[PDB]
Amino acid sequence: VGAGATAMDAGNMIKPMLARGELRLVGATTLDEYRKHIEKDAALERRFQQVYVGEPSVEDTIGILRGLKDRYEVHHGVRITDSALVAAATLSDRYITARFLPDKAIDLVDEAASRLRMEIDSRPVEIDEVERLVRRLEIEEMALSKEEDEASAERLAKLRSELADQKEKLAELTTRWQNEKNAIEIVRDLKEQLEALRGESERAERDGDLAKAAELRYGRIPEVEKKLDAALPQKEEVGPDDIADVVSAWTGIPAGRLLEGETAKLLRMED
Amino acid sequence: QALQKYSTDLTARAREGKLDPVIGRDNEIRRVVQVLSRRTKNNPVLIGEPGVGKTAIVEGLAQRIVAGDVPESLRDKTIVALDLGSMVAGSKYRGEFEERLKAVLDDIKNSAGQIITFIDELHTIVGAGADAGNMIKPMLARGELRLVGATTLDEYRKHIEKDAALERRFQQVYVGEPSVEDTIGILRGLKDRYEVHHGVRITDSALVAAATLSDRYITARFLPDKAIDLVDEAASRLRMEIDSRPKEEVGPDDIADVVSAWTGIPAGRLLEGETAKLLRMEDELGKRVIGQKAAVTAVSDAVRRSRAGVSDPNRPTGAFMFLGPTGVGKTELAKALADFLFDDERAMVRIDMSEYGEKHTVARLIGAPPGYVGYEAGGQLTEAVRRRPYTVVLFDEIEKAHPDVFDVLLQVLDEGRLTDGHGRTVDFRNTILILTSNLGSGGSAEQVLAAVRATFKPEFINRLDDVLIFEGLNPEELVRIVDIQLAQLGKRLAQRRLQLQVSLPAKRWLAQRGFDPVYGARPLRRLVQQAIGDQLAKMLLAGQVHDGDTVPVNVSPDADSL
Amino acid sequence: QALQKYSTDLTARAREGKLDPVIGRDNEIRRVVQVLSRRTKNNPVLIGEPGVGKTAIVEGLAQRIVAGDVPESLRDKTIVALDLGSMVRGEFEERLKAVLDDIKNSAGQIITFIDELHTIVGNMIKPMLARGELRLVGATTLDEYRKHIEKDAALERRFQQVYVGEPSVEDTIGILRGLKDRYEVHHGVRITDSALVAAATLSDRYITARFLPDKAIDLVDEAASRLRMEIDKEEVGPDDIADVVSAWTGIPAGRLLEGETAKLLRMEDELGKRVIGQKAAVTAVSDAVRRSRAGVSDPNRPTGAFMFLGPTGVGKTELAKALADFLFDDERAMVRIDMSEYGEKHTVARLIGAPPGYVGYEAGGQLTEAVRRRPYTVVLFDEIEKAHPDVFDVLLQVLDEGRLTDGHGRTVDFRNTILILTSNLGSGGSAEQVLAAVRATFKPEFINRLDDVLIFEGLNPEELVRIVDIQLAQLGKRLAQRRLQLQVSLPAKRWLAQRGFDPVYGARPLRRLVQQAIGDQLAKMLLAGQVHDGDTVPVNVSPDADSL
Amino acid sequence: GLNPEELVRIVDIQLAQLGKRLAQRRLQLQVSLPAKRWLAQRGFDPVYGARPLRRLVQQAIGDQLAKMLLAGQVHDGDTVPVNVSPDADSL
Ligand SMILES: Nc1ncnc2c1ncn2[C@@H]1O[C@H](COP(=O)(O)OP(=O)(O)OP(O)(O)=S)[C@@H](O)[C@H]1O
Ligand SMILES: Nc1ncnc2c1ncn2[C@@H]1O[C@H](COP(=O)(O)OP(=O)(O)OP(O)(O)=S)[C@@H](O)[C@H]1O
Ligand SMILES: Nc1ncnc2c1ncn2[C@@H]1O[C@H](COP(=O)(O)OP(=O)(O)OP(O)(O)=S)[C@@H](O)[C@H]1O
Ligand SMILES: Nc1ncnc2c1ncn2[C@@H]1O[C@H](COP(=O)(O)OP(=O)(O)O)[C@@H](O)[C@H]1O
Repeated sequence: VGAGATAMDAGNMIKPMLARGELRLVGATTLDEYRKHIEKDAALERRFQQVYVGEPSVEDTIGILRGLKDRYEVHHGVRITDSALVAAATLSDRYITARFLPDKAIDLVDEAASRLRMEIDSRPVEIDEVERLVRRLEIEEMALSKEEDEASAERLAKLRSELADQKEKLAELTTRWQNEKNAIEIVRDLKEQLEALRGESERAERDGDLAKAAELRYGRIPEVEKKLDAALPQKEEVGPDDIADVVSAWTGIPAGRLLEGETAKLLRMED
Repeated sequence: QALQKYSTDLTARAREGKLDPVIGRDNEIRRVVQVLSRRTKNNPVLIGEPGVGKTAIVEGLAQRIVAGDVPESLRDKTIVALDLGSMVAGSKYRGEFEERLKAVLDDIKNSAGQIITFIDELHTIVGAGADAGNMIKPMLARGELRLVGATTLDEYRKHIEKDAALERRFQQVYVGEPSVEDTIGILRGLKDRYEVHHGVRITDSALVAAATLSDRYITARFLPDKAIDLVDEAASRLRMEIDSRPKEEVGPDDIADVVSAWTGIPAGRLLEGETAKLLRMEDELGKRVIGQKAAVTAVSDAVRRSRAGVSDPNRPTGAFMFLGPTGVGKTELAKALADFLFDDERAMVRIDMSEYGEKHTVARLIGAPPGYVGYEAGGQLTEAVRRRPYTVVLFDEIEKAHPDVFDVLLQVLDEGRLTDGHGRTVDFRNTILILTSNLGSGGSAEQVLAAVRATFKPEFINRLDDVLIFEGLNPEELVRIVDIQLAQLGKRLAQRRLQLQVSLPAKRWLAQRGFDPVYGARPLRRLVQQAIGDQLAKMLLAGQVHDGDTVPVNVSPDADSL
Repeated sequence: QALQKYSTDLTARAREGKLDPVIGRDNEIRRVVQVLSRRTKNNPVLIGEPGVGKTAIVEGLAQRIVAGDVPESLRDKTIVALDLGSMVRGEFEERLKAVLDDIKNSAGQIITFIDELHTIVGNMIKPMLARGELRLVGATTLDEYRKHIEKDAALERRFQQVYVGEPSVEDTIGILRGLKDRYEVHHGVRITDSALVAAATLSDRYITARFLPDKAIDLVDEAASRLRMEIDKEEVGPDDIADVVSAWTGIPAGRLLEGETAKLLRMEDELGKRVIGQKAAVTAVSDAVRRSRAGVSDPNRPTGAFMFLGPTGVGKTELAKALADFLFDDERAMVRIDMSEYGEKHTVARLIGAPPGYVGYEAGGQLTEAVRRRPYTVVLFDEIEKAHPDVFDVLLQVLDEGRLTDGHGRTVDFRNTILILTSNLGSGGSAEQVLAAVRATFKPEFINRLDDVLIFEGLNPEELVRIVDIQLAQLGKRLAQRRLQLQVSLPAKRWLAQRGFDPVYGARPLRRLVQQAIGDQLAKMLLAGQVHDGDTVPVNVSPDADSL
Repeated sequence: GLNPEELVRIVDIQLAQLGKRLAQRRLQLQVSLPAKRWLAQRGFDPVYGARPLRRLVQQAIGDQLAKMLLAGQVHDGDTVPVNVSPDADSL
């Protein structure tokens, strides 16, 4: 509208060419400004046809995501599960009641993938924060100790307790992480072994070794597969709960899955 | 040479060590990073009430980048402090700000995605128009520039949320204020900077006392800087006391000295002299109120508890309601109290409940709702108490206002809360509410303690403290009452040099006439006036009296004479 | 030093002494140098009325600098002023950029100084300021600062206020007597402490527009210059300044003297110059006002609470109009509020206006909003007998404690006002039943706190000639545009009495009755001829009416 | 409403609050079961709920504690034990 002014002279030089259809001029503008700037100038608005674009539903947002679930999966070196897509397309409509559907859904998936890639970095979350906190309490107890005062006696006696009882949890989280990191050698090593068993069944059938054919098909190979299954799990691709963690960190409504840290608190709420 | 005269380098500034050592807030830095590392629409905006450290997070991110503690795709990005005050400033022509903005954008997008940008107070981005701060909107929603921002709640809502199609390209990071423990941590972290600036020393007890007082007495600003300002103020005052004046470190009571030097609250640890005055209270208050030994002890004990350190910090400093016969000294006791702990009789806030016999007249002490005549003016009582948060509220003769005004005090008491028109909140936590009455009128203590019950409600009588009953005027002590009145009169006779020689029989006849059993000592000041002041006025402008003469009085058989 | 053409220095010219020493106000300097020595929220701002010494304090600090007494942190740091009326649409921001860049590349702590910066603040100095390289010391007034630095600022978090209200009489006297020799060589006449103190007190009391430290110097220098020009008396004195104050305000040098004895002794016919007869009432009221300001009555009471009633048209109001004229120097001061609409129970809230948010709130009450401004009025109360017996409670509260409460929440003060409760009771009784009716109708104890309750004595059938005579002396001024004089004749003048009294509204019509007659009966002669500006215009009493 | 058996725990809670508020001046109390049950025995008049108990705690402990505290002899640190008497309770 106001291309160059000083008294209207510019911005309507294309008003003559529009009518004869010389130029085609496809354009897209928001809805609460088409009646704030253009509609005020109904001499020019007349040359425009409107194509109302309604917001899609969850069923179509799921499809949009399923199609777009490659660019992010590539830009970040991670993988994405379809459960994440569905859970995002549902929670983004249930909770974030301020924006519209095709976008507030994609944002959750994108942030989840970004966080996951940031965790394949040196250390995962919930341990880096504890070690930073331990270093803080250390640098604090070191400089509060040299207090030629008396009011610092009972104030420092608890800081030692807190430092020790957070360092304990640091060491425990460290040990559990080392366990879970050393667990992905066997489960997979067996396969490194299970693949060897598949080569063995190949060669059993090469040599006419029927006796080994089934011993590998119904014995060794499936037995190794069953060994991996052993106990059903109670971190290389996003899941339908990192979405919940993002929707909890933003619009601080808590919507996780009660990750065993507080279910005792809920069952204790009365007392 | 485009973003060289419209921008500095915050990263190089942090490399030169000239920034402050942020302490804590790892959650928000991690959130800002995992937002700034997205694929499209990567622009976080730090939101939160003003003063809580919305820039400190950005300096923290800069320091972390310089130190090298960030993920793989965030190293060596050199965040830039952009500014628009020096782009829209000098331009008087058509299309001149556009060339500068386009030069800046072009210089950004020529280099690779390693010029992460930072506009502070970006509520100054919607103007510049006359089609400005709007051409910059295609680049935003494609991940070309990063544009870390920082804006207050109010300015955000007022300036951006009116432009929805632009607010979409942003992400909010609610930076809530920290608690007392985190504040103590931050203060202990920053201690050394001030300890070096001012050549003094600062004690950890002083830091703790600052972080605790700045939360209980200044309830209009926010913590992470509301606390630091006190430490700075006290360090500066100690420096000035050291210099220019021919046991050199701040203490945990200098902070109380500051936080009492403004806001008027006497918060402290009972420095000397003050304790002598408090111990010497019942008698020091007796020189203005004779009798009522039961009441003075109660108010004195209230003040004693409140200032000694044993009293619920969230409830008023007392909510007494004393009532009794007419003309006994209730309002006068309240005024004498206010004169005791202020030495300013006109520094209390008395409201006359005798006016509020009408229902709707309550609006004077509350305000009016949004959309009505007097809205931006506020409420009388709330305005008077929002400043001077140490007064002595009074409710003269609260028996007239029909039983609806009793439903505002009902929650003024027991919490010290009140909400005016604008939706604000005020604190009555360190005032002394006092509300007289005249129930009874002759009846015994068990005939007036029925009037109280049948007039008010249980939910009300349960709120306020002891219901003091006032005795009747003893027929003897009126001599001392007349003594007080003559002392006040002599004090009025000080511009001249007159004195009085009041005789004992004159004083006796005075205390004898004008104390009728139904109205107490009320018809005494007017009698003193009409029997001394006017008689002297007719006797001074017409000679025969001059300043210096120790005027005596007589007990002539008729009305009193000189 | 590249663009130092919109900036003046304070330490350079201090190295010569072209400034004035600022003895006094040594607290403010310490406060300022303390604020400027912090780490955050430095660079204070001086807040006070105009011509109070804002520039005086900063110059005193500059001189203490050039001498050297402050902490060595602030030592060896100069100051530079700025004038904004030289910068000012556009290019003001360009020159702002130039000067700010100059300060920035100066690479030091060269303090600035920006007078009345409420025209500057905007967003161009905050990125410069929240970095710690420049130090600006500004100044403005209180309400103005409350305007430009509170609504559109968001910057008040980096500005520290400093208050300088006003010096007192004793202080500006010291200021004057310090700043005396400079003029004794500029003109050079002589100076007297009597003249100095007279200037101070008289300016403070009567020049109620400007303020003290510059107001006193203005008058002193003006009188000195006038007495140097007069040689076209080698000293200045109290009269030598009272003459100037009289020439300035309009009030002559006479009344500008002792205001107790020579005033309370003027309660004589100076009233009777406007009122006629009723000398008893004038004497009673004069005694009441004399004894009231003695200095022994209680400090919370109206300056007078008397009432007068009886026959109308005798000049009941005229007494009050002359009374306010003599005391408060104006007859457009009394405020008449009729007690007629106040015959209903609810309408008593009209003269206050109770709630915020109801019909009458912004207009305020009839009584208070006309008293809280001009707290020197003389309130009148017509037909006090018809007012409902609830306003009398308000009146009680007035004349039992000199304060009242409006609806806005304010407190109005009544300790130096005068109440007057007119009426019309006593139509049949002379002095016997009028007092009984006044006792019975009103509450007989409310009357006790009143002063004398005098009744105006009727007009003598002879003593209408005096009122009509003042009337004629007045109307003689009417046709001063053509200098046509007028005639007098006892038959004609007394002819007005028996035909203009009409004893139900005194001499209400006695102005119009005669003015329309004489004026519009001669107005045709004044266009045809028959008169010129020496003619007595002899008007006579024709057989029936007043022709010429 | 409340039962006299339920006010004992309320007394415990009020005393915990008062001790936590006193820990700012590094004091604490040692209350004997005589006084602990005496206070609840003064939780009378089952019409005003449980606020009378709070005003009682104030009137019976806080005034005397302040009176001692600002008159020396109770210098910061050492704890004071409260012990019941025939009618009131002394420190
Ligand atoms: N976590 C923190 N670590 C160190 N200093 C902090 C921290 N939080 C706040 N501060 C200090 O507290 C003050 C806060 O100032 P800023 O955060 O710069 O103001 P702001 O947060 O931008 O608020 P506005 O909107 O600009 S008024 C500064 O002195 C900071 O150094
Ligand atoms: N013990 C006392 N000491 C000093 N003055 C007293 C005492 N008892 C009464 N008076 C005087 O009695 C007069 C009335 O006191 P007020 O307190 O103002 O009346 P009041 O208590 O408000 O009674 P009501 O119900 O409001 S009329 C004042 O002049 C007091 O000085
Ligand atoms: N304590 C003082 N010592 C010496 N001179 C003073 C003192 N106070 C005031 N003055 C003189 O009174 C004059 C006051 O004028 P200004 O300094 O312009 O006033 P201001 O404080 O700047 O406020 P404005 O702008 O005039 S309303 C100065 O010229 C001083 O010479
Ligand atoms: N005593 C008087 N002295 C001078 N003028 C008087 C006197 N009595 C009456 N008047 C004249 O009467 C006019 C109107 O009388 P006024 O007092 O206004 O009426 P009312 O007394 O009924 O209120 C005055 O303007 C004045 O001209």
